[PDB]
Amino acid sequence: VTLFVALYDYEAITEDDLSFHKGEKFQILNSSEGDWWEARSLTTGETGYIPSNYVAPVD
Repeated sequence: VTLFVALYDYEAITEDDLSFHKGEKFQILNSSEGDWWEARSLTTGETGYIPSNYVAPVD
């Protein structure tokens, strides 16, 4: 799949969110018309929701 990269730091708002650091990489697990996607971090291996505007596709 296409991997994604964090444009900014994100501190979890909800208990289901993934926290992450700028530059962190992600597999995107689910991505709807959400403001929120669900992803898994490649640095911590943690899973949870992220803001879809905080990430960009890696190429």
